[PDB]
Amino acid sequence: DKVLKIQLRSASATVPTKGSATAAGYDIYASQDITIPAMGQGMVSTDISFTVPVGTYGRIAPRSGLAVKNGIQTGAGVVDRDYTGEVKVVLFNHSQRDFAIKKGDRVAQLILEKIVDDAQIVVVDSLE
Amino acid sequence: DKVLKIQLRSASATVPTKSATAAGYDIYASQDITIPAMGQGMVSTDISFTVPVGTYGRIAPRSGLAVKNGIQTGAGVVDRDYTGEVKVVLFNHSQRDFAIKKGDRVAQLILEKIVDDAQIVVVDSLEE
Amino acid sequence: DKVLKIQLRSASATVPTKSATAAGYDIYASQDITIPAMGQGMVSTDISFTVPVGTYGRIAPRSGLAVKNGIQTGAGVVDRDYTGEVKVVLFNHSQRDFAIKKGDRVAQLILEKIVDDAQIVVVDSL
Ligand SMILES: [Cl-]
Ligand SMILES: [Cl-]
Ligand code: NA
Ligand code: NA
Repeated sequence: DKVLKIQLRSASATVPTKGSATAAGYDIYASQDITIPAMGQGMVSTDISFTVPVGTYGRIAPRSGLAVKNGIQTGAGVVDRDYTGEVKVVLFNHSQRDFAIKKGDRVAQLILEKIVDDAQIVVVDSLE
Repeated sequence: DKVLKIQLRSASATVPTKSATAAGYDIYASQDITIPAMGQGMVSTDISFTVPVGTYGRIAPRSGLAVKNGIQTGAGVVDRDYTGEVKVVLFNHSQRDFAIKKGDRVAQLILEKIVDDAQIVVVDSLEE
Repeated sequence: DKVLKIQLRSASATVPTKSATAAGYDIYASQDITIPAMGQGMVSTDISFTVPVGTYGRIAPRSGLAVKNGIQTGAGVVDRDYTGEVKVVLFNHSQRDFAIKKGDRVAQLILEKIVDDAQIVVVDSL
């Protein structure tokens, strides 16, 4: 009903952690150093895979401090429950300053967003 | 009641499609458009829809376009009572204009579960 | 009955507003601020809130501002346990500075349902 499975794909990967007991997400960590160019984008390696619980998808959502201080926003971010490859992190840098990331830094958070994933499509002439 | 209602405004629209376990339904451009490099545009879809009770319709980014073309969705909160055309706002963070053709996939629709009837109460102290 | 508890930290603050089938609650600036072209800024709201059990508060964009001002919301993950002032991170992707006056609607709060009590298992194979 709600188990979060992690595959650690190299020794460089870190298991996602909660920052508080009641935090929405799990911190996601870089497994390789990378720079996110100013007004640019990059893709951060994590060397992890996961299966989110039934009735969810995994949202790769931004860390607030990196937003406020470094101009960091996450891109992409919809991890399907069926998805089984390495979860990498798209970052946009909306600042004037390159953003240096080291192996071991928290770069994003994972939120298990509850969804309706079994809707019946009904095509209709008009809406209410 | 977990029915997604779809209204097609043109033979140029495509009914959204979903993998039974994917989080999202594909959203297709109904008309050509280029998103300028370091800029934005609004993609026509010629569809309207009503999401299931208990959700809203989140217009979320396609992962491929994020990585390949620096494309992020903007706006993207579709209320359950919205009956107009769902137009897709796209930011292009890359250095290349992103050319979109009719029938191209440009976003995905996630039926996000929400609390949409919380009572708003004003209190002295959250801490209490 | 589920409850969103709001604290008005000053007389400049506005209780958020929500139609019954709308997804979000409007969030208002409590102070003037300009968001620079191709830049970002932090909007003061002078409110704090506690979202219902099973949710976090997502600070999400207004659609009309996205379209006409290039405004995207940044950060926006407000944990249920957060009791500080909720400031709104705005990215301006347009070539015009965006002017915000106290009392302007700048964002929306959605009470996103989530699994906040999942247990991590580690596997060789997904
Ligand atoms: Cl800067
Ligand atoms: Cl580029
Ligand atoms: Na579901
Ligand atoms: Na906004």
